[PDB]
Amino acid sequence: GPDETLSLLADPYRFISRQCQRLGANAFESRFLLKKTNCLKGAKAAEIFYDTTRFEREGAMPVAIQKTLLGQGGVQGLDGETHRHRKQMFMGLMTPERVRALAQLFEAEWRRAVPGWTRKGEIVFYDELHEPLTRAVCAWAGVPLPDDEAGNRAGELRALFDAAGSASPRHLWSRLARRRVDAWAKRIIEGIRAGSIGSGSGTAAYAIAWHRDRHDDLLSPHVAAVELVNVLRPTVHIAVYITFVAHALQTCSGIRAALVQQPDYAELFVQEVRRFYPFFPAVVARASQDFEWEGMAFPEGRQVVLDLYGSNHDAATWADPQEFRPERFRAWDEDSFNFIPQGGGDHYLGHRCPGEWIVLAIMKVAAHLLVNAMRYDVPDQDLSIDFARLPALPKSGFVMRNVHIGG
Ligand code: HEM
Repeated sequence: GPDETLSLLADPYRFISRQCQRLGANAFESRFLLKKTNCLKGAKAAEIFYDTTRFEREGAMPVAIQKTLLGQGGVQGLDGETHRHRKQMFMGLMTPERVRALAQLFEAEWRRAVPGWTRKGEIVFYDELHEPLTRAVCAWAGVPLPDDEAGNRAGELRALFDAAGSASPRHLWSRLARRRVDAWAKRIIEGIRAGSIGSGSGTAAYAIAWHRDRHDDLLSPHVAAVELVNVLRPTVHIAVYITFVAHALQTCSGIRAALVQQPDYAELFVQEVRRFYPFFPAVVARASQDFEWEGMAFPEGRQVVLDLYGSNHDAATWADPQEFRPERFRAWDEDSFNFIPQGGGDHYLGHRCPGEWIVLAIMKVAAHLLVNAMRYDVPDQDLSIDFARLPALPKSGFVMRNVHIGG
């Protein structure tokens, strides 16, 4: 077959599921770069993809994503016991108390930023979320962050994902941001180890600075920096989900009211935002041994991508995936493979996102504030999602006017 790289990049989120619908199947062979690639979709495909006797991550991730979004030497590129030991370091951060502490810090930062928004008149809501998220997570993770630096660091953390998926001086800026963010996190780690930074023992930076690997060795400072940024970066990009919360409240009738009255509704709602809206298109692995599945050949070494967006919109699983309907999660069986916006499978024994609790907690705070505390006008604007952009967003970035909170 031909190389479909251009077609994918023109439709990164929907390419796979459209070809699956066209072929009446959940898998197809294709090609991106020099690489034959099996593309998969749906709960069944997700279950094999997360079987680690048949898939590994080492070497799988395109280097372009390494030197921007992910960094080099972090948990995403690990397999086996080496992975699980490193993954444990992330999971230990995520106690209900710690998750709640970050949500509280984030609410404080949101509230502290509003006067700035009021004084502005008009704001692009999306642009405005990165700094409070940055301030919150840094303080939570034991990372010192002077007031006059916060905005710059927010910009750098943002550029790791919002500039990592573009052409022009945009990809250049993303690689530089990665270099700056890496060097910065590395000085944080070194300062903790030398005793000149007094991060608390319950904080991420502390846990990462002091982590011992399966040989009782500290992480090398660069690897520690990369793992710290694996906490800071994705937290700041909860800005994407928070923007979709405001979008849903604006475009889907009944949601605002349901959210005001019905006390149990916030949970269903945040879940449905994660299910409905695009975030990460897909995840990549490599076949670790020969096997066949559903008539498809998976030879050892075959690059394999699992469509997250398509799996979340699978009609087999959700009778009407095209609808925004929080209520659907009343019937959900908490299956770990049929609902995968932040990965599937087991958190400890695979690469499933450790940040889910944080994401949920912060999304709940957003919904609360947008609905119960913060009032704003929404002018005529293009709110349609740009599906040709990574990350996909409302084209306007969600514009707000006359924003206030103290009335
Ligand atoms: C903001 C929305 C977020 C989305 C859409 C998201 C999505 C994901 C996805 C799809 C994966 C990979 C699953 C796989 O490879 O099978 C992942 C991995 C990971 N995420 Fe999340 N994430 C989000 C926020 C977070 C947050 C808040 C953290 C906080 C620490 C986080 C930390 C990680 C880490 C460390 C990994 C690698 C885990 C491993 O390889 O075992 N991300 N993210």
